Amino acid sequence: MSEESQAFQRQLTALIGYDVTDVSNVHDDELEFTRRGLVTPRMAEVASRDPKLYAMHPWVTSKPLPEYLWKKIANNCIFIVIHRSTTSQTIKVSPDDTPGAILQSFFTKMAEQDFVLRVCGRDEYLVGETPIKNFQWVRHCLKNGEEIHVVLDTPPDPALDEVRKEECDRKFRVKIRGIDIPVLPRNTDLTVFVEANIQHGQQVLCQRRTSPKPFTEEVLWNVWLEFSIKIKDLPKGALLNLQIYCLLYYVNLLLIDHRFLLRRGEYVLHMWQISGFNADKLTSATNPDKENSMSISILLDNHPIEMPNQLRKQLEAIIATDPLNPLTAEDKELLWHFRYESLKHPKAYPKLFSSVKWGQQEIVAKTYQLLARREVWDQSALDVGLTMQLLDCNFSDENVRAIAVQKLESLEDDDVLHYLLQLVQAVKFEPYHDSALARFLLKRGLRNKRIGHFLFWFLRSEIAQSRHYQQRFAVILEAYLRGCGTAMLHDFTQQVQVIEMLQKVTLDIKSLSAEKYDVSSQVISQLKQKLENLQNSQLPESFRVPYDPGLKAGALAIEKCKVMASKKKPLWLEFKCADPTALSNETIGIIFKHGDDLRQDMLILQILRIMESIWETESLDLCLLPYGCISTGDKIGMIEIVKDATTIAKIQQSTVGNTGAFKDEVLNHWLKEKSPTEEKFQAAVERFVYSCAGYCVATFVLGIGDRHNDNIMITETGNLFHIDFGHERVPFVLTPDFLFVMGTSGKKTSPHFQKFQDICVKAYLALRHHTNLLIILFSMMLMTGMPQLTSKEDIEYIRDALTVGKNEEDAKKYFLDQIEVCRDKGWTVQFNWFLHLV
Ligand SMILES: CC(=O)Nc1ccc2c(c1)OCCc1cc(C(=O)N(C)c3ccccc3Cl)sc1-2
Repeated sequence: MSEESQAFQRQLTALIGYDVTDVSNVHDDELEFTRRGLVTPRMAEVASRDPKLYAMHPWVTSKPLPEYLWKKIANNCIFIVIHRSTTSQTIKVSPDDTPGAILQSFFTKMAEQDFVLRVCGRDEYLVGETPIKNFQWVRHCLKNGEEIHVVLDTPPDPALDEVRKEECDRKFRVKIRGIDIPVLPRNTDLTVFVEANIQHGQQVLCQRRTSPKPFTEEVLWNVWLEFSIKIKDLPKGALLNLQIYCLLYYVNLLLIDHRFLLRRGEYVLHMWQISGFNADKLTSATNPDKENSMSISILLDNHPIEMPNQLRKQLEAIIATDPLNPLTAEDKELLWHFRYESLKHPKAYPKLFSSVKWGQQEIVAKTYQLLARREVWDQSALDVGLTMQLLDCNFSDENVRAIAVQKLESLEDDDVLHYLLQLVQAVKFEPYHDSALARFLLKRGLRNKRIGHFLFWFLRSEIAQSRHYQQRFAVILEAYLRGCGTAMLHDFTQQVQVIEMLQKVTLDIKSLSAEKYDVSSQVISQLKQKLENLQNSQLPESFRVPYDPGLKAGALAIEKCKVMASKKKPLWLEFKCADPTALSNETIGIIFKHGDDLRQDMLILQILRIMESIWETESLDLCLLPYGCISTGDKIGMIEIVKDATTIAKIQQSTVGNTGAFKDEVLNHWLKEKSPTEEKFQAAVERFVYSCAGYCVATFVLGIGDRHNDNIMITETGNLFHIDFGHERVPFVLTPDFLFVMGTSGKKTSPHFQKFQDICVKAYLALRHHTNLLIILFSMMLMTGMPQLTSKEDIEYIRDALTVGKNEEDAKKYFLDQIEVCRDKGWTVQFNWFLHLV
């Protein structure tokens, strides 16, 4: 192994944020085994991909152009403006024309083909045999009444993507020797015992406890715990979960390893402490802090492997229930007995597999037999909600999860991007490091630069702040980095250097000030100085914007930089675009913040993006504005600065605003004053109506509707939008001023208001057609992103919000009433936010 390669592993370690060659925290070889196992999948995808399309990563879709976008094209023509150094002729185009085709209606239309079309000021290319209406940039330009500006240039050299070459029927039992913790001191000396559970898909097959003993820094039971389950009956993927009750600490050990061998021998496991139901409780990793943590020693000495009319009605009823409906023992017995009928309803699959007795070898075998004749499933139309249901904490069986991944195989790149964060979060529910899901993400990321970019940041986000999963995600990220190509690698290196520098600055400045005071010139002077120093050497000529990889940021515009006045003291940075072909002088705004887990915001924003695509599948545009947000490290990251935007509170505050008085007409005035004409003003009011509806609906369903005015913004162009998603009542925010813009006051009516209620209802029922998708996303969001959330009651909110079980009439009713409540409450809740502080 050349000294060069060691230097390389060193480089990867600095991009990843973890050393995957570190063996300090392992009790076996699963991780190393996996690093090797992933070599094959990587090399296969790298060698399979087309160098040209890979270099230009065109962003395309197979979905049809929505109705609301055809409206802007009634002439069946689209104008593309090509530029190549001075003047620029604007080619008339047909929504069906191909990039190579408009190149024909050009050269000859003018009068050597080794050239390509690139969006101006972006690393974005319109290539491949795809209709121009199928390009995301084209649809983005239409939805925004913007012109499509392109530049003629030379295709990127695929050479630049070169990848470096690589080179017994007995019952199961376990002995609990004892537990050891360096220092126990809490308050009153209590007693302690160990609870050992055998689980599979978060289902306890068998449970045993030790006798209670006095809780001292070392407790020695030396006791055998014999379980009712036979060794032969242990399903692969089953965990021996060990817990300390006083619940203080937990830890897990996979009973059967990555080689199909029964675990055996002595183990001293460092446990995780509960912070006084969630994915962290399922980890096979042990606490990396060996110095201050509880440990438990154990010994293992135990290689393997026609329906009557009315009953059919019961079965179908069971199948129609929602993902969260509990399955009764009767239900499970039915689903199982009628196994073969059940297998004819893809939607029954999750309910059916939750009906399997996983602690019985014979039954599991019958199950694989069931999966053998999978014809109905394989030919079923892809249902993302259904596929995700089989990837959650409820299924630990490799094969069951594999058919889910099989269905994902059929997703187009545009959809993978929509679900990526949730798939990645779903890797936490995998019992082994090497899994079909992990390999699928690897594969899709290496196949496409955009998915790879995001995959990188999403993995890095978790590696930096999750002790429970950093090891696994690190192995996966490394596998990806070893295949993305030198170009991407150089880019990631730049992005990481930049954010690392800015992290230093952010922290230092937060120190030079109190917690809550204000922002003085001492602190601002210090900022501009520190930045001035970086601009010289430290901060690279350019770098890709992490939440918008097609955008290249150049030098900082130091005169415009500053520290924002908020509890936390985040930086307000602005950069020049490093692309001369850019169509404007507008800088690139980025907010840098330390002290908050931006992962929750990423999660919400991403679900918001999903809600948009769902509404798109229905021909609806609610004008949401899910700005870029990326967790880059522990409690720190970057956020996109939406241009020409203010807080609804700030609009209020600039006018008197003593103690938080509130006037209904302020908003309308602000909008009228920022509009150059009445035309632009009407457009602003309309957009406000649409965006208000979208955020009201989205926010009610996700159960985040009750927000303070300071957490909601609006663009000068009328787009309302929510922010700061980090962790008496009202369902959402629709205050009298919003109402005022709608032409109503004092519980009255109006054309825009009526239009609003219509949009809300259309939006709401449009989501109910996706009820399962939303429910499964909501619960995965809770399990992998929040603290220890009740696997029932917290999650049940969404079932109620989507009013599952009701017909259309009762739903509309429920929401309209919801709209009335905000009205009756007026300014009440908003007003309350100020007093709680006094
Ligand atoms: C002129 C103008 O005020 N521009 C401006 C200010 C703030 C934002 C913005 C534009 O757009 C990007 C969307 C956004 C999201 C934010 C957020 O999540 N949090 C949590 C937050 C809240 C307050 C302060 C800082 C932050 Cl990061 S802040 C913010």
